Amino acid sequence: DHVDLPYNLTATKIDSDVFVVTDRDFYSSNVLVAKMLDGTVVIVSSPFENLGTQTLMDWVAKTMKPKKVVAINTHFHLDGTGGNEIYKKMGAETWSSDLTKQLRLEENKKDRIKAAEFYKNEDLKRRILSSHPVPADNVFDLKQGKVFSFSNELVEVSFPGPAHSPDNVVVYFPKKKLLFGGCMIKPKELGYLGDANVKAWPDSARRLKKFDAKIVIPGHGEWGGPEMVNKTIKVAEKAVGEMR
Ligand SMILES: O=C(O)[C@@H]1C=[SH][C@H]2[C@@H]1C(O)(O)C2(Cl)Cl
Ligand SMILES: [Cl-]
Ligand SMILES: [Cl-]
Ligand SMILES: [Cl-]
Ligand SMILES: [Zn+2]
Ligand SMILES: [Zn+2]
Ligand SMILES: [Zn+2]
Repeated sequence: DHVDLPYNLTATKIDSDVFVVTDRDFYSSNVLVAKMLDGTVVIVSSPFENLGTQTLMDWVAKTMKPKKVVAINTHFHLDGTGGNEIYKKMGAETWSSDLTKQLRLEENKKDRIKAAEFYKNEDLKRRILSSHPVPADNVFDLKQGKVFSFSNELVEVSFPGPAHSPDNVVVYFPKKKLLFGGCMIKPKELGYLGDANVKAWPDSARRLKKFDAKIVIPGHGEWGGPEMVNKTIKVAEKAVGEMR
């Protein structure tokens, strides 16, 4: 059961006050939206650009009516920082690691038109170039992580080590037993390897086994239970082996 939104987003209820919003135009990217017991809404990751993000925020506004929104970037890629322009414009409080902010600014130095070449889809290319990704307004030291407390309901952000990217963090909701693992959760294949640390990935994923989690949410594709971590570890080990 899902609700269809503008620009090919879909919202699925996966629990009480917990939804996954998926951007099916841009690699089926997952965005977690969780309403805290005290009414604060927490958003993890983002759609790639301004139309998807505005659609997301409209739906959050209508269906949850929050007084406060906290948005947490999972890494510097567009499924991660692409929502910041609109989150900030809508009044949300945007957070990321210091390294994530740094890499986002670095990536922005690059020539967009030469960079966005690798879409081929003219409609998507125009949407991409009409957005201009910015870093979060608030930062924490990567290796220290960050803990939010919303009337004693906790949201924990931590760095398990480099894997999909040098800066990838996970977000854990203890009361709801929910882990958003993002793009280091890769149960079938590793995907985009450009910013990846394949050698370090198996131990980085092993660090996620400690979480008491009934649900694990990956950056792309269908979510699952704690077995998502086990599969990832095996996929990561296979790659290390093949490349020696
Ligand atoms: O490995 C991933 O996480 C993904 C594979 S395709 C897509 C996504 C991403 O890195 O955001 C691109 Cl390369 Cl745009
Ligand atoms: Cl800019
Ligand atoms: Cl803290
Ligand atoms: Cl308690
Ligand atoms: Zn549908
Ligand atoms: Zn990524
Ligand atoms: Zn991704």
